[PDB]
Formats: sequence, structure tokens, C-alpha cells
Amino acid sequence: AASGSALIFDEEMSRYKLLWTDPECEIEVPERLTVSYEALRTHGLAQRCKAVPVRQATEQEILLAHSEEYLEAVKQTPGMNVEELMAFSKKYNAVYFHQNIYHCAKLAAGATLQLVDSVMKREVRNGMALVRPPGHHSQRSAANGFCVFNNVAFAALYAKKNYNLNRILIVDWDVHHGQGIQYCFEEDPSVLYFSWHRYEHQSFWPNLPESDYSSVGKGKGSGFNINLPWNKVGMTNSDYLAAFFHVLLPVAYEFDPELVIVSAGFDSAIGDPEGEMCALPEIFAHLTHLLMPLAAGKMCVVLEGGYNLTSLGQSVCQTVHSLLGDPTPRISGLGTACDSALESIQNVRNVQSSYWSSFKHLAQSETDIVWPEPLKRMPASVRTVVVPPPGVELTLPKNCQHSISESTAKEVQRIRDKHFLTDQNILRSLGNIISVLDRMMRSDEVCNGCVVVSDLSVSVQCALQHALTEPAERVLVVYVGDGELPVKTNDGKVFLVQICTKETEDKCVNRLTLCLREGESLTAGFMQALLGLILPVAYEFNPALVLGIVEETARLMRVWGHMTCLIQGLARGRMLTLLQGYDKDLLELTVSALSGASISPLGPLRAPKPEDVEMMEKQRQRLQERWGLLRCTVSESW
Ligand SMILES: CN(C)Cc1cn(Cc2ccc(C(=O)NO)cc2)c2ccccc12
Ligand SMILES: [K+]
Ligand SMILES: [K+]
Ligand SMILES: [Zn+2]
Repeated sequence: AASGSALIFDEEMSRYKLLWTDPECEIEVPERLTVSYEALRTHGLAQRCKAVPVRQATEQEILLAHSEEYLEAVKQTPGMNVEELMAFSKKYNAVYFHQNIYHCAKLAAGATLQLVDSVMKREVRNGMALVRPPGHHSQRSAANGFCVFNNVAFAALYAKKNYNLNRILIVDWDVHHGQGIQYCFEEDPSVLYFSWHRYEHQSFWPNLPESDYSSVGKGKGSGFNINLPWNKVGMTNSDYLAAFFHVLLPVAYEFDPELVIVSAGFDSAIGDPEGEMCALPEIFAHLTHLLMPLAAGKMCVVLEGGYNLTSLGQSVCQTVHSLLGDPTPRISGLGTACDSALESIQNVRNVQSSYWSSFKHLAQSETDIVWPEPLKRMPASVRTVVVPPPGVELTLPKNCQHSISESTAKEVQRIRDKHFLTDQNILRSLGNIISVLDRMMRSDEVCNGCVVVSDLSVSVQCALQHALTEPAERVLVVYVGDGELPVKTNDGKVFLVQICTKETEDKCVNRLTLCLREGESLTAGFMQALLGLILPVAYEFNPALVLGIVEETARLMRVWGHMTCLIQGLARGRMLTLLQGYDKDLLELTVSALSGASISPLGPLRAPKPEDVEMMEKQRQRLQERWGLLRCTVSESW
């Protein structure tokens, strides 16, 4: 039932700064907070968010993650002059103190708890806290790397204590390793920590052996710590997405967290003087979007780093846009991750194979920098149009509508006379397809839609052909059914995904046909193919429209909502779904996911059939030379 997105911010946290010269700490300025909040106001994003006030974290709350000794020492810094503050700062690595930093540290922490309470009390769907000082380097008895208290560690400990969550996922996409977080949950299997980070074979700060891929956690927590070290600078959108499709998401959906907290440091973005990576701000729209179907959307984004004020503003907007549900921007130029990234990726996957299903088949062997300003993102006036069979009034979610103009009806006749003849109620189906498609493609007024149809072949043809004419340069087709369709994948403008019951050997590289064995194992197998095959091809293909098609036959579709939601990362969310036959369940589920609603978790799934994982790896072997984003190992050289 929850709706809205929280934005927790307060200008008080910009009221401490570095007071002596120190080239390591110069980069961390109050303007990081000012610039990010002002960027959100300029784009009308703050105004769309529920402003939740900051509060101070209590002493009891700080002691969840820090020791009395260290809190006591920090509590004396407001009484210190600058000489004493310099001496106290020098006891720690890469941190400076200020008469107001204890105050703001308590606010940055309390802000995070406010966000956790709003989300877990269902007052909002998700949210973001813009805070200073950052947290993820902070440790039980020490400040480190601009961090005083560990805001994100707080949030998970607090969520554990006050809501009795058994499973919390923390995603740390800052460019630095959140070693404070890793230390805090090393032995705790109830918190899964994922972190990518510039490493460079341990030559990059904080220079820690245990920032490497081999630190998987300790004791009962083995396998719930996941480090992906970047060993070269300049990592791109393709590296980040390869990290998500082939490491993070396969683990996250199996973990099935009850809450997601994000250490959202944007020094991993292009232009940052410290990360020196190359991912565009747009990538964060997708990082956010790909995590949103977890935990019924309960996602708390907490700011960490980000030092290029321009890069910083644009990545914060891209994140809030996606929290608010705005359509995701198209990512072009995707391909293989670079070789160093594939090394890191395959090493993490191999070492994690002891602990996670999706990787288990790897163990047995029988199996001034400037860039283009991001485009405006804007919620469609009506997000989803729906065309149920004639005479079915239905309870539509808040942003939906039902169904034909003279222009349109003229066109259906032209198509009728040239290519078909037919005289039926299909003539209504095809008029609906066209008028829905025209609202999707022509206007930013409507985003996606679902039409119930009866005749499959004619419906598919008119939908596909009318789309290529608008023109939609490329169309991704996702078809759950058997047989072949009036779809030609020979010119490179169409890619066909087919989920079917009979195993049919496909030849060329513009078709991905998945035939999974029947039974209780089918749900886990579908999610593996979705995350590790379908999504990487689709993102590289970068279609302008997605056309979904479901045969009346298949029943076993507890997964359709997850794909509908993930697949809206492509084509700015422009997806038309054709449902063959009526099924109030499937139609209400499709419309709900299309409309941006919360998706219900999958929970525990029976791990997939070896015959299923083998068939999928046969598809990856067959397609990954054309679609490099499918690769999760370094390629063999001649
Ligand atoms: C490289 N630069 C010219 C100066 C410099 C800053 N630091 C500390 C630091 C801590 C944390 C974060 C962060 O954003 N974490 O998420 C960013 C920076 C250093 C440490 C060792 C050597 C040099 C430097
Ligand atoms: K990180
Ligand atoms: K853990
Ligand atoms: Zn950082």
C-alpha cells in the first residue's frame, strides 16, 4: 500500500568544514550537500518527495555500532579549539574534525534512522538521505576516511533490532571499500554486504588485503560478504552492469532481503577526481532500478562520497528519478566488460561458488573531464493504458486508463485489405494496439500498456510492423509460448526472446530460446536466465520498444511481474504486452508491474535443475561473442 519517496536533508550538515591545510581532506566540502539538494530542487524532484526531518541519533543508538570509549572521545570535540582538533584528527587516517562535526555526525546518523523508519513503517515506498559526514569507512572504535559514525551500519543494526528483520542487503557502490561495514557484519549471515571498489592490486586507499575478492565473511557469515575489486581505473557502464548481472543480482534475488540499504557514493561516476572511473550518471538510474523489485521496493539510499560537484548533482537526480518511478534513460554503447573487470568478476564468482546457487555450477566441472548532460526524465501523464476484453470494467491502479480514432480505424482497414480476408472482433484488437502504440511512441503522455487479444499472429504482426514504422529503430520481443511467430530477426532490428516448453535448437545470434523443465524448479531457473542472459542481451541491444507476448496455454508465472519490472529498464519503459485470452490474475499482475507498483518478493526458491543451468550456459557460450555483456569470464586469446 505504501507510496511516495522520502527525501531527508538538512542544511545544518553543511556547517562543518576542514580548518587547516591537508591535501587528502580538501576534497570533502559542504558544497557537496548544497549542490546535491539544489540539483534536486532545480529539477522539481525534491518537491515531489516527502520531506522527513532529520533527528539526532541517540547515545543508545550510536552504541549499536560504536564503543563507549570512542563515542566519549568524539563527544569532547565540540569543546576543542583548532589545534586540539588537528591533534585529535591525526589519531585517525584521512579524517578531520570540527567543533560542529559531532553534532552533524549525530544528524547524518539520525537522518538514516528516519529514512529506515519511514520505509519500514510503510509511510513511503523508498527514499534517500543526503548526509554529511559519510559513514561507510567508520569503525567500531575509530573514525576513518571522512567518516565519524557508520550511518549505513546503524541503519541495518537498527532495522534488525526494531523490526526483527532476518535478511538485510547492503549495496555499496561507492568507489572506495566500505571496510567499516564489512568489519561490522563479517560474522553476521543476516546482513549481506556487496561492495565494488577501486583496488588496483591493493595499491589504492585504504590499501587493505581484506578488500579483495577472497574475503567472503567469517564463521556463520561466510558467503555474506562480497568484494568486487576494480584493478584498473576507467571502468564503464558495461563494467558496472556486468557486475550487477553476473555477481550482485543473482545473489540478491536468492538472498531475498527484507530491506535494501544502499551506500550510495557517487565518486564512482565519470569525472570524479578520486574514483577516476567512466560510468555516466545515467547508470545510477539503472543501478537503482535493478534493485527496486527486491524487498517489495523497500530501499533506503544513503549518500556517501562524490567530489565532482557536476557529476555529483546529476547522479543524485538520476537516483531520485528512479526512486520516484520516472522512466529510465536509454544506455547506449554497452558491450563486454574490460578484461580486468572480467578477471575480478570471474574470481569473485569462483570464490563465491561455495556459497551461492547461481555460481554452484562453476565448482563441479561436470557443469577537466566533460560528458553530455543527461536528458530530462519526466513521468508520463498516464503511465499505463489497459484494454481488457470488451465489457470488463476493472479496478485500475492510480495511474491507469482504458482504451479508437478515425485515423486509426482507417489504418486498420488499409492493413486489413492488404495483408488479411478477416472480419471479426480482432479488428478491435488491432485498432487498440495501434492507438495504444501511437500514444506510447508519439506522446510523452503515455508510457506503456497492455492489450488483451484473441488472434495471436495478426496481433503480433500489426504491433511489430506498426512499431518499426513509427519508427522504432529496434524492438525487443519477449514471447512466452510455443511455435514460431510472424517475427523476422534477420535485419538486426528485432531481437527475440522465447520462453517455451519444447527445446528447439536455434541457429543465429538474434534469438534466445529458453526451454526449462517442468516442475517446482522452474521459478529459480527463469530468474537465473532473466538476470544472467536476458537482461545482458537486452541492455546491449538497447531497443526502442519492448513487445511482450504470452500464449493462452502458459499457469506457472510467479515470475512475470519481476520481468515486467526489470525489463522496463529498456526503451525508457516503453513496453506493450499482448495477453492472449483473459486471465484476471495475469492481467492485474501485468498492469500492476507496468504501472510501477511494488512487486511481491519471490521468497525461497528450489535451486535450479542442472539440465537447466547447462542449457543456459550453452546459450551464453553461443551468444557471448556477439553480445559481450553476457561474458562473466576472461575470453581465451588465440
Ligand atoms: C588522492 N587525493 C588527491 C587525496 C586523498 C584523499 N584520501 C582520503 C579519502 C577517503 C575517503 C574517500 C571517499 O569518498 N570514500 O567513500 C575519499 C578520499 C587519500 C588517501 C590516501 C592518499 C591520498 C588521498
Ligand atoms: K564500495
Ligand atoms: K554479513
Ligand atoms: Zn568513496
